[PDB]
Amino acid sequence: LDMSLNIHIKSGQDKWEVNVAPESTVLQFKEAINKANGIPVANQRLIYSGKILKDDQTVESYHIQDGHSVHLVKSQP
Repeated sequence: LDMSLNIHIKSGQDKWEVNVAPESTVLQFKEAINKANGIPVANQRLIYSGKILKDDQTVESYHIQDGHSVHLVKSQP
């Protein structure tokens, strides 16, 4: 079976939930976030463990675990 991570996305008072494969790139993670909240991929800055997530790295590479949270900051592309 495919593995999956349930990740909470936080921005101020707002929170959304997505479900993504560990092997997915951050670009595909942002696409899942866009489906959940409508914020364009180009405008998403994601932060986990104090680090901005890079589009060509995987979710797993940042050691994001099932049920953790990632911070979203709307930013200019």
